[PDB]
Amino acid sequence: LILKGTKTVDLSKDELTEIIGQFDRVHIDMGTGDGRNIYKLAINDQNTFYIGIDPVKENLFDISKKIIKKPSKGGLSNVVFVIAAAESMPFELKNIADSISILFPWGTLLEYVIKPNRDILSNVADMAKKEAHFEFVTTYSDKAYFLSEQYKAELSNSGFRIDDVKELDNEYVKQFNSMWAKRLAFGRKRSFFRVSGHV
Ligand SMILES: Nc1ncnc2c1ncn2[C@@H]1O[C@H](CSCC[C@H](N)C(=O)O)[C@@H](O)[C@H]1O
Repeated sequence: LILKGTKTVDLSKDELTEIIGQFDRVHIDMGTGDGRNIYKLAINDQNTFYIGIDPVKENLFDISKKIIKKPSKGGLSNVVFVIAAAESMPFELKNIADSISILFPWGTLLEYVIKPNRDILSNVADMAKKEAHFEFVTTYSDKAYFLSEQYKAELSNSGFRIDDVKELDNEYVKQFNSMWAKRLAFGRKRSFFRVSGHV
């Protein structure tokens, strides 16, 4: 299931593969939210195909309608929004992504990343190519935990090899365009943590 404007339609594996062809890279943003973050990445890189995934279609209507417009009016040819959850395991997305991100997750998705939930993270890893770079950026309250051997080993069992943990600040988050990220950036001082590496 993908969005075309405000309408949900089906995109097949063959149709997807065809679109991917005009691009050298594929990036997946899981729990993409309002689509503004992915919109900004896409407008800045026309040789990557961006796939934003979120179970809430309603919050994607604005940007989904925007990417459908003609290029002169803000349309884009390198973005698709898939309506699905981290639990969903859509077969079409298996072994497709050069990179995968989970940015500022909340609700169930946050706990899956933080706990972590090994099975769910495995579903996310299954969407990545052998190469695959990953990036999880989290915050809760407003580094030692993510650097721990236990967390490292649990991610490794899910297919994620941590190469770096970095503590980031509000200023860093100000770069993102989602309304959620802006709230996080503009509010109280908060610690943000990026756990990145390869699949
Ligand atoms: N189990 C799950 N699978 C996929 N997405 C989920 C999820 N649980 C929550 N989410 C999504 O995660 C989002 C958290 S808020 C938006 C975060 C977004 N990446 C941003 O930076 O703006 C919500 O849109 C929510 O629908």
